[PDB]
Amino acid sequence: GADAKTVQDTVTQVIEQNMNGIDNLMYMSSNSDSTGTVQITLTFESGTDADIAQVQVQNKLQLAMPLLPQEVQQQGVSVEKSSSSFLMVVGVINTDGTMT
Amino acid sequence: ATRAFSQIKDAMVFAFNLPAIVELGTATGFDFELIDQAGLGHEKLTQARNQLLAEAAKHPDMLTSVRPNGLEDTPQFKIDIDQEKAQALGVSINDINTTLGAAWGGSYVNDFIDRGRVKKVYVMSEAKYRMLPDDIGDWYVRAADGQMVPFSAFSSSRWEYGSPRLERYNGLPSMEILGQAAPGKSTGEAMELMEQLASKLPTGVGYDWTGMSYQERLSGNQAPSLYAISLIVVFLCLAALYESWSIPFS
Amino acid sequence: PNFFIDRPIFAWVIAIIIMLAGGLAILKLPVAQYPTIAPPAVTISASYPGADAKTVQDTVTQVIEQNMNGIDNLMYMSSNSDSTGTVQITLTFESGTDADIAQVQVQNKLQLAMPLLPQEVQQQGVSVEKSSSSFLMVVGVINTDGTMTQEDISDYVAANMKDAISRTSGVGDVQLFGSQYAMRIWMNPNELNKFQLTPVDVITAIKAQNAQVAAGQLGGTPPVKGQQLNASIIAQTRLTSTEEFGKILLKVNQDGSRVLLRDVAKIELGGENYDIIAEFNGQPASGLGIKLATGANALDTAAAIRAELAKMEPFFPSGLKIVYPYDTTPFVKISIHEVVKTLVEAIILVFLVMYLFLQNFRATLIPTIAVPVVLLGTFAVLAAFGFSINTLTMFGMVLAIGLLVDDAIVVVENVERVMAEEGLPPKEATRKSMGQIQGALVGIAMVLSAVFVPMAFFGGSTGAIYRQFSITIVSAMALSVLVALILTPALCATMLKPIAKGDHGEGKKGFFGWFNRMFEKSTHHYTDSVGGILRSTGRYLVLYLIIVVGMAYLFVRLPSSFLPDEDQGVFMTMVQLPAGATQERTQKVLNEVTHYYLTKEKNNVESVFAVNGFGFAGRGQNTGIAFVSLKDWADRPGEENKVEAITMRATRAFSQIKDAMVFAFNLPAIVELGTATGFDFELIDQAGLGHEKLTQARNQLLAEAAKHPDMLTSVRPNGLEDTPQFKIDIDQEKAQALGVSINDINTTLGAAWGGSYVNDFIDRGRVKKVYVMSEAKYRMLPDDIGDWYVRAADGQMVPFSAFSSSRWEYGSPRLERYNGLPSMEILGQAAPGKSTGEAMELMEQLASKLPTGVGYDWTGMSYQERLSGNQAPSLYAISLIVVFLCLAALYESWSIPFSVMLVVPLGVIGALLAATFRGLTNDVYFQVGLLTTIGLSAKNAILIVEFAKDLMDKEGKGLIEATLDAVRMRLRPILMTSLAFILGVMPLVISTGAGSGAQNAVGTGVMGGMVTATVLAIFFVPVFFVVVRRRF
Amino acid sequence: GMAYLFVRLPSSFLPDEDQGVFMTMVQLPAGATQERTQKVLNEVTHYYLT
Ligand SMILES: C[C@H](CCC(=O)O)[C@H]1CC[C@H]2[C@@H]3CC[C@@H]4C[C@H](O)CC[C@]4(C)[C@H]3C[C@H](O)[C@]12C
Ligand SMILES: C[C@H](CCC(=O)O)[C@H]1CC[C@H]2[C@@H]3CC[C@@H]4C[C@H](O)CC[C@]4(C)[C@H]3C[C@H](O)[C@]12C
Repeated sequence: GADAKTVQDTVTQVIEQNMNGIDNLMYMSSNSDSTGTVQITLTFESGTDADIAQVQVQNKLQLAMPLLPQEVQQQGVSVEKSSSSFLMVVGVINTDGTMT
Repeated sequence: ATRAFSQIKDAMVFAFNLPAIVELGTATGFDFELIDQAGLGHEKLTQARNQLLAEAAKHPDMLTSVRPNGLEDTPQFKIDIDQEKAQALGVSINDINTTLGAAWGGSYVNDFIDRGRVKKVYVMSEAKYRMLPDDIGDWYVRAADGQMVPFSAFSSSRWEYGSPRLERYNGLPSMEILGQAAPGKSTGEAMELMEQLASKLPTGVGYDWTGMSYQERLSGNQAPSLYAISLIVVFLCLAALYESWSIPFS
Repeated sequence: PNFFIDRPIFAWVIAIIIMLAGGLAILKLPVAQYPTIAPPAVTISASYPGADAKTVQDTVTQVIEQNMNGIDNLMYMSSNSDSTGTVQITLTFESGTDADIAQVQVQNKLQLAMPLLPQEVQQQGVSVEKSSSSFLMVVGVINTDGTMTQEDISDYVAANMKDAISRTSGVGDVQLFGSQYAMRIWMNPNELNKFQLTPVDVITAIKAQNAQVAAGQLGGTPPVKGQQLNASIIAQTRLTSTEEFGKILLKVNQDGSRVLLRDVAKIELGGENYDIIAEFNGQPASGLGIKLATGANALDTAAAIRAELAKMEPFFPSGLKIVYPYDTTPFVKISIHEVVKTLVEAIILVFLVMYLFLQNFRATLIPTIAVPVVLLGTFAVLAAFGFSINTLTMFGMVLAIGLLVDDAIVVVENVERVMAEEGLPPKEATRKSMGQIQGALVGIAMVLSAVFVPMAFFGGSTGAIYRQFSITIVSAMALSVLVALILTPALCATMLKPIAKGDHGEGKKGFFGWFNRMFEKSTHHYTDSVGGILRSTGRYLVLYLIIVVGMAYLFVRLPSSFLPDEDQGVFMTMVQLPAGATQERTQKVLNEVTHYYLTKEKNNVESVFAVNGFGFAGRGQNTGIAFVSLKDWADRPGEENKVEAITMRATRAFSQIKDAMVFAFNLPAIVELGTATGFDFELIDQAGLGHEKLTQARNQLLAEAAKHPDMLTSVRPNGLEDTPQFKIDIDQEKAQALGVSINDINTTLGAAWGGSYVNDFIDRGRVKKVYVMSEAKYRMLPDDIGDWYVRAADGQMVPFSAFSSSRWEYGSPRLERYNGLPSMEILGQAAPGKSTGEAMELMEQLASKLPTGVGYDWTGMSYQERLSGNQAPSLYAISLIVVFLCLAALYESWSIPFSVMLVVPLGVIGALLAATFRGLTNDVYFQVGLLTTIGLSAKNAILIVEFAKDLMDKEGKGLIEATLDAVRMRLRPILMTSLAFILGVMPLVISTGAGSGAQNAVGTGVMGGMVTATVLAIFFVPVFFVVVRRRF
Repeated sequence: GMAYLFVRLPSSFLPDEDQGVFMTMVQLPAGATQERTQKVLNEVTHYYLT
C-alpha cells in the first residue's frame, strides 16, 4: 500500500548503494511505484556469463537484506535472470460458470 | 485502429505492432535520460524536464515526440501527525501509524493454510471506510488509560503533490525520454540536437544515453569500415592466383 | 617451400595477411602490466560499532568460521579481528581457479550464517567481495578556495563520486579515505540526568519521529462501486535537516513545557566515523583507494576512470580539483612504448649490420621485411590463444629477434654465397640454396622450442610469469620458420640483385671495398687456423672442461632473485605507535614524515598523501600510511634519486631519533605479487589453550629464535601487541535490587561510548546513517562513567558507579586465527647466507620446543616451492633431455647430437660473467635470457654441423676436408647474426629510469652470453664434431 | 548511377513482420479508477470484436 516516495527512500536506495564491485556491469534503472513495486534492472555486456551475472547481484542483495523494512523482507524480494518481454500467454476460463 | 480510438477519446491509448524479434526493441528511435548530479531533488527535475521538452518542440524539423516516459505528478493525501498533541492525549505513535497503514494499505500478518498450501492473511479496512478524505475520522485508536481517540483530534490533512513513478539512472535520480528521429535525419543526428539543448538547462541536471539507443549500428558508421576490409581481402586473394597486381581489378 | 619461390605474390598474400592480422591484434588486444598472476583473493568483511575485538571475535568471527565449508578449491582462512570492530576473513583459492564461484560458495555460507550474528552486525551490512590484495590507484581530492573541510570533501566525494565508481565491471573493493556525512546526535548526560532521560529514550524517539511510513490509498483497491478518485496517501517522512532533527519531542515536563532533542544533545551534520583522515601535501584532503577484482585487466579498468569522472567534472561545487598521488598507469603505458622503442632501434640497428656485410639496399630490405611479418604475426597467435600484451611478453619480443634474425640472414647470405661461388641467377640460386638448407631450418624449429616449451609448465606464482616468455617466443619462433620458408626465400627470388660468379667485390668500391678486404682475407686466416686447432684436437678439448668447471663455479656463486625491484615513481611508508596512543599522537608522526619528504627530498618528492588511523596491517588510532609520489623520472638523473637510495636513507633519519616504529619501503615487484620477501609463519592453538597462553608461547619462540642470529633475523610478531582495557563488571544482584533493567544499562553504555546505529535520514536525496553517541567531553577517562544515569522501575535515575566495578586489565586488539583455530602470525627473513628453504626448517623445529597444544604451519608468501634450488633443474633437465631427443633423428647418429649440444656451456660461461661482473642477479628475466642463449648457441653450431654432415654424405668428402668448408662457407652468417643481435640488444643494456631494472637482466644476460657464445663457438664446434665423429 | 541509387535508399535493420499476434496499451489521467479504466478496455475489446 505504501506510496512511491516511501518506497524509493526505504527499499530502492538501500539497494542502489549496497550494489557494487560487479563484473561487466553496464547500467542500472529504477522504476519506483505508488503500488510499492520497485524494479531495478542491471544490464550486462552482450555475450556475458548470464549466470554469475545473475549471481553478483544476489550477493549484494544479501549484504543489503536487513536494511529494508521488516515487511519488505517478509514480503519477499525476487532476483531473476528474466528476459525483457512476453514469451507466450496461457488463457484460462470457465465453461459452466461455476467460478469467478 | 488508432485513428478510431483517439479521434474521439478522453485518455491516451494506441495500438502497435511489437518490434521485430521479441526483446530486440533497439531499433525504433531514441531514448534519453536526465540525471540529478547535484542533489537538487526531484521537484526541480520535473521542472528541468519541462524546459527541455518546451525548447525541443521548438525544432519540429530534426526531432518530434520529445515527451516523458512512464507517468506524471498526481496529487497525494498527506497526513501530518501532531506528535505534541497526540503524545499529550497519551496515544502511542506505534499504534497510530499501524492503524492507518493496516487500514488504508493493508497488512501482511500470518500465513493460513487453505487445502494443503499456505497462502497469506491480509487484514485491511473494509471497502466503504477507505474511499475519501473525511473517511479518516472514523478511525479510532486505544490510549494509555483505555479510551479511544479520533484521528482528526491528532491529525492535519492537506492536498499536495508527489510522483507515482520516481525513476533513477545509475543510482542518481533521472527522468527518461522517448522521441524519434524526424523523417530526413537519423538518430545519429536527432541524438546530437538533444545532447546540446540539455546544456541549456539549470546547474546540476545532466544528460546520458541508455538502452535501445546507446550503440553505433549498421550503415552510416562502421559497416563501410568492414565492407572496406571485405573488398580489401578479396583483392588480397586474387593477385596471388593471377600473378598480377593489374589483373584482379578485372 | 617452393610454391612461392616461383610465384612471388602467393607469399606476398600470406605475408600481407599475418601483417594485417597482428595489426588487428595490436588493436583488439588488452595491453596489461603482466598476466593474471594472483591466487584468487576473496575477502569477507563485517563491522561491529565501538565494540572491543574479543566481543567481536566471539560474536561475528566464530559464527562465520564454523558455518563456512564444503567449498571448492578452498586453500586456507585468515582472521584479523579489530578493536575497531572490523573483521576480515580471507579465503584464498587455488591459482587459476574460477574466481567467480570462488566468490560465490562463500556467499552461500555467509547466508546460512547471517541471522546468528547480532542485529547490529546484520543491519550494519556484511561485505563479501572478490577483491585484489593491494592498491590499484588513488584519486586525490582537495579544496582550492577553502569553502570546505577535511570531512565535507570526503562527503561530497562519497555521496557524488564513490557511489558510481564501485559499480564498474569488476572493481572489487573501493576504500574511501574518510566518510560520507552522517546525522550525528551528540549526547549530553548533564542534560539527560536533569530531565530524567536515558540514551534508550533518545534512541526510541529517533525510531519514532524520523521515519518513512507505511501508507495506504483513497480510492483503495478494491473499491465499493463507482468512485471518481484514487490517490496515494502520504504520512510521516524521514527528516532532511539538522534543524528538524533538533525538533524531535521527547518528554512533556511537569509544568506543561516541552523537552526537545536540541535540549539534550548538540545536533551536528558530521561523519560516520573519525579515525581515518587524509592529508595531501598537508592540506585537508579526501581520496578514493580503488582496488581490483581478480581476473581484471587494470590498463582497462583505470583507462575507463576517465569513463566516470569524465562525467562528474561539470556538476561540482565551487572549487574542488582532482589530484593524482599514486598511479600505476603512467608507468606501464611508458614501460610499453619504451620496449616498442627498443624494437625499432632493434630494427634500425640491424638495417645496418645487415647492410655493412651485404652492402646493398635492395638486398638488405629482405632480412628487414621479415621482422614486421613475424612480429605482427606473433601479436596474432597471442591474442587468439589465451594471453594479453604485457611486460614479460613484450621482452620475449625483443628476445625473439634472435630466432627470427638467422634463418632470414642465412637464407639471404646463402644466396650471396651461391652467387659468390657457381654463378646461378638469383632464382636458381635460391632453390639451390634452400633445398640445401630446407630440413636444417625445419630442424631448428623443434630443437630450440625444446628448451623453450618446458619452462611454460612452471608452477604457482612463477607459472604464468614463465608461460608468457616460454610461449611468446615459441610463437614468434615457429612463425619465423614458416616465414623464412615461404616469404623470405620468395623475396630472395625477387629483389635480390645478381652477383658475378666468384666475386666478393674485393677492393672494387673505394667506399666499402676497403671494408670487404678486412673480412674476406681475415676469414682466410680464420680457416687456415681452424685447420690448426684440428691438428691439436686434444689441447683445446682440455681448455674446454676447465671452461665447464669454471662455468659451474660461476653458476653457484650468483644469488637467487625472482623479478628485480623497479623504481616506480610511486612508493609508500607506514607509521606505527605504542598502540592505543591517540589519533592525535599519530598526526605528530605523519607531520614529521610529510616534513622530511617536503623538506630535504623536495628535489624529487612530488606529493605525499598521508592517511591517519589506517594501517597496512589493519585499522586503529595508531596506524599510518603515507602514499608518496615522485617527479617524472628524467627529473631524477642518478642513483641517489632512485627509490633504493631515498627509502634507505629515509629510515636512517626517521628512527635514528624517534619514539615509535616507522619505516618506508619500496612496494615489492608487481602489485599483489608480494610472495618473494622472506617468510611467513603461523602458530595455531590446537588444544583450546586460549589466547593468553598463546601470546606466551609466541614469546618463547622469538626468545629462543633470536638465539641464532646466524640462520634467521626479524623473528617478530605481525599486527599488534596486548594493550590494556577498561573493564566494567555489572553487579547484577545490586543493579537488579535497585530495579533498573539490564537491557537499559548495556545500551546506555554501548550507545554512549561506542555509538549506536539507529535510523537512516535522507540528506539532499540520498539516505545516510543516523548516529547517536555521547558528546566528546563526557567519554574520555575512567571517572567519566559516573556521569551516566539510567531510569528505573519506579521512575528515578541511578549512577553507573552505584552498580558497577571498574578495573584495569588487559586484552588483544588484534585476535588472529588461521583455519578456524586461534593463531599468531610471524614475519622474519632468510639470513644473507642461507635461503628460506633453510630459514624455514630452523623454524619448523624450535616450534616443537613449545608447550603442549601449540602448533606450526606455513601460509601465503612462503607456502610454495619456487625457482632454482628445487624444481627448475628438473625441467631444465627435461629441456636438454628433449633437445638431444630432436637432434639424433636429424643426424642419424647418437654420437653426433653431442657435438651441437656441447656448445651449451660456451654461452653460459659468458652470460654468467655479465651477470657476475655487472652487479646483477639470477632471476626470471635472466633465466629467460639464459634459455635464449642456449638456443642461439645450438642454432650457430647446428648449421656448421649440418653442413659438415651434408658435404660428407651428399658430396662424400673426408672428415677434415669438410668441417673446414662448413666452418668457412658459413662463418659469415654467424658473425653477421652475432654482431646484429649484440648490436640489437645493445640498447637495453644501457637505458635508464623507465622499467630498465628488467631491461638489463634481459640485456646483460643475453649480451655477455651471445658474445662468448660465438668467439668460442667458431672454434670448439669443429673440435666437437670431429672428435664426436672419431668415436663412431 | 549506382552510387546515386545507393544513397537514396533508407536505413532499415530487419523489417517488421505480421505475426498474427500483436498488442495495444491503455493510459489514463493517472490515479483515475480501475473502473474508469475498464470502460477503456471495454471500448477497445469492442472495436476488435465489432
Ligand atoms: C513515442 C510515441 C509513444 C508515446 C510515448 O512515448 O509514451 C510513439 C509510438 C509510435 C508513434 C506514432 C507512429 C505513427 C505516426 C508517425 C509519424 O511520423 C509521427 C506521428 C505518429 C502518429 C507517431 C506519434 C508518436 O511518436 C508515437 C505514438
Ligand atoms: C620484517 C621487517 C618488518 C617489521 C615487521 O614485520 O613489522 C623488515 C621490513 C624490511 C627490513 C629491513 C631492511 C633493511 C635491513 C636489511 C638487513 O639485512 C637487516 C636489517 C634491515 C634494517 C631490515 C630490518 C627488518 O627485517 C625490516 C624492517
